[PDB]
Amino acid sequence: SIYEQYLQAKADNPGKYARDLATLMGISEAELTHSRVSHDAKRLKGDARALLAALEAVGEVKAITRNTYAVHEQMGRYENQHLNGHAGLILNPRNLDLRLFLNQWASAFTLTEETRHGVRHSIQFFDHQGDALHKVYVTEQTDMPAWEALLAQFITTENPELQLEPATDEAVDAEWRAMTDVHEFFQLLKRNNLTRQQAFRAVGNDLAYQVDNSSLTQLLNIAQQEQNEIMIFVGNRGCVQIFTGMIEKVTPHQDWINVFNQRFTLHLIETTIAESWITRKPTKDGFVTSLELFAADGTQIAQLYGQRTEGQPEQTQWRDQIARLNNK
Ligand code: HEM
Repeated sequence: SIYEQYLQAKADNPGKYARDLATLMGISEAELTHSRVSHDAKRLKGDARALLAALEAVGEVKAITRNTYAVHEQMGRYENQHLNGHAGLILNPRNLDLRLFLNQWASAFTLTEETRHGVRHSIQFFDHQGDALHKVYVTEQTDMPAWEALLAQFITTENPELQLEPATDEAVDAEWRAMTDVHEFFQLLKRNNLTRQQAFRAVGNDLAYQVDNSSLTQLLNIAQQEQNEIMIFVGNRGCVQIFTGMIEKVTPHQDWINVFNQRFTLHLIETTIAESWITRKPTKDGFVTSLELFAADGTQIAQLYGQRTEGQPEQTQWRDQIARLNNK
């Protein structure tokens, strides 16, 4: 059925990934994946936490989190998990470091597909809107018997239909200044019913200011030359993946900017950066500064920070690097 369209669409669009085909087909990626069940996909029990916890057993994998404009690929292990809440963590600085908003995790599937590049095995998680949250791919280092055993436990014969779904500047400013830690920002936005960009515009320019759209490239190239550790956050509504480390290679390619490290890859569509902001948020160890990028539709494409550990102030080198960017 819809599977038949997918096959045709795929035939007709070889350089497009599932996410792109789904859009072409007028449907969510989750709905597309649901249609592939019995063909090259199987439905898994929709228990994010159980699946996540179980992944600790498989060892090395390739984790992918993305939004429309950026893709973050990290090699690592689902260890050091802390999921007893809506805000979950997989805490591995410099390796697989995830921040999870578990209330957004709706469905899960497993695929074994033939691609233009070979056979890939994965587990894919989708949100309530049917968008991809997170993907886990098998690698040469994955513990296969453990992966196979996890699937045996989580695969379900049933494939139920998916239940998809759809004031003052001065005060905002004072609330932002009153924060004691960055993590309080989400509640800040929630209580004033604001988007990140809307809050940025409301507050003082010392707290949030615009820089040129070329700022990302400038920053990545500066970090690559200086070899200071930085952090790159790429996320979506239910998941944020964080790279921490030195930038080994940055390479632009047409509309893209890429970071190629041994165990991390960033693919970002530079040309979609519509607004670039520098923001500063308070913490017990002082202010922390980040570069935040947004697409025309308001999507946060990515965000950068300098490496930091609790009880240490913001990196000086980072602060100096940000200082070299051009306003406007
Ligand atoms: C408790 C262990 C955690 C550690 C050690 C940690 C570490 C960090 C660090 C170093 C930063 C950069 C800002 C700074 O230097 O302070 C940051 C920001 C951030 N964290 Fe955490 N984090 C933790 C928990 C969480 C959790 C549970 C979530 C969500 C589930 C989360 C989501 C984020 C987000 C989205 C940012 C960017 C903040 C912004 O500027 O909007 N973190 N974290």
